[PDB]
Amino acid sequence: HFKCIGIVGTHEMLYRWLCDQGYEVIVEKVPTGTLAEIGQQADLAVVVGGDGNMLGAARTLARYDINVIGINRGNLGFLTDLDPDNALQQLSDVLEGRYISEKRFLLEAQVCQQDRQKRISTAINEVVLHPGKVAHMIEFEVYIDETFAFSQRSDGLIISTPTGSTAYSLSAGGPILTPSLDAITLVPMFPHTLSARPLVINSSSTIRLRFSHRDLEISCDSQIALPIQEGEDVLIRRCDYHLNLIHPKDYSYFNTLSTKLGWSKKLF
Amino acid sequence: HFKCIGIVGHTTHEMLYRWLCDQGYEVIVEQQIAHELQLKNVPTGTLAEIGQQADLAVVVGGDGNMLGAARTLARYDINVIGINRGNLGFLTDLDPDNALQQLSDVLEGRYISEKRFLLEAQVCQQRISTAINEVVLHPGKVAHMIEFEVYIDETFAFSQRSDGLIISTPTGSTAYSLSAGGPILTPSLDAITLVPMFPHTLSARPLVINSSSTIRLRFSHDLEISCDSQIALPIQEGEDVLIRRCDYHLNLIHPKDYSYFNTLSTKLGWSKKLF
Repeated sequence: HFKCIGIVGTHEMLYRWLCDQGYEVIVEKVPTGTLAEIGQQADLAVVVGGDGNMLGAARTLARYDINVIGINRGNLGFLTDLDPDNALQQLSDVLEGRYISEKRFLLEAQVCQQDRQKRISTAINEVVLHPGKVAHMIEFEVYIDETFAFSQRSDGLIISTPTGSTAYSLSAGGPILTPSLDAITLVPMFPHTLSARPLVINSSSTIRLRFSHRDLEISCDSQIALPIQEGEDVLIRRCDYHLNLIHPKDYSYFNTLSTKLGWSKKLF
Repeated sequence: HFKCIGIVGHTTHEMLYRWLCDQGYEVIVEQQIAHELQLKNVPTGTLAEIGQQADLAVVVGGDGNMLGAARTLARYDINVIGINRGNLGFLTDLDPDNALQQLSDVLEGRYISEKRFLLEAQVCQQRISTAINEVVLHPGKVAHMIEFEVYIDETFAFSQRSDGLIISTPTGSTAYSLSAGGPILTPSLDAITLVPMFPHTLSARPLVINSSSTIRLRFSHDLEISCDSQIALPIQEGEDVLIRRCDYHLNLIHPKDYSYFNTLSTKLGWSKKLF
């Protein structure tokens, strides 16, 4: 069972039913808090508003010992299970201890000058290396676990988690990775080498990107881009914390995947 | 220190045998290849006997020969090293023009150990094969469409109309799967990939799952399963196919200077250092 529930992001209805059930509730006219304070104080965070603000919530809430469940606003998401009409019924089951866990790992991207960290961001979806101004070709060397792997001339590079594999990565031709796979995918953006193909590596591996000495940036989950100045390199690795995501007992990842991508669900 | 060395895989064979014997090793040669090379006064054993008793098997003749050997050798506590046909392989590390020098280093204990998992296919009536690269579901008639349901860890996932389905290990991901548009998986990853073969659904994409997951294929009441380079095996009406990771792994050993990414980039023509 859970003690303290946070509501983050029906919004009026949720608070009232939870109070009536005996739970301490903290919300973003009444205990209130910042997202990080809710992460700190609550055992369960209910996020309102589909995959969109769940993404923003996720990066902070991943830092805490807190379970996270999302209530979408009508249509299926990968991170948001509850439909508003069935919300209370399912949330009731979850509160009784009846739920599925789906830990989602995150990426940490550092811009480094030798050993000095200059900039840092995190991503639940992807990190994208790209030029300052788009469609212009760039060159980079990829090192995996500090060993030279290959170089590339391209529009850039997408490094995606399993969570991110159905997002931008998928639109760039990447493979789908099941949500808890211990893997990271590197997906080139329009490579000059026609034999280039997405590469899937162990999520325990580190990726170092190096650049010519003579305007590059990285974007993490489409947050504001981090500049990469001359002589700097990028280090990407798995974060040492994950998003504790939970789902109702009738959750089926493959049902969600097939439904969102328009795959056949026909039986003979 | 290895004591008993098997030579497996169907002129390089003879050089190896003579050299290893000169070095004082107990050498045994796979029975079929000894007879095929028409060898004289050379001791032989079955591939299984070699797998269960030798410390090391040296596989001659490139990646193709390694596939056949590996399905038996994987079952056992034996180290396995391969000699390529000249050009690099993904499974065979040794250059036949420098095999004696390279193997010498390995025999002195300079090597890195790596485990490769295999797939097991079961044809279920509520028959088995294994594969180190891939299991391919397809019809008897090439370029004919088939329909099938896919379950992953027994949960219904999707149906497909296509020419078939490739289920590949990380080892197989550079093989048939790659030609079919699949991703490259680093050889040690605990993952398998499902790659559709010309699916009618244009949003179908390669899917990568945990190697601890099972896959079940269900059909309408001429379907076949092909594992690596083995003959196609018929699926009778009413039968489902179940695919899972084998309980045993190939104990591959590599020269100390082995670099997966160097082999990958060389074989696929990817660019090397720039700066």
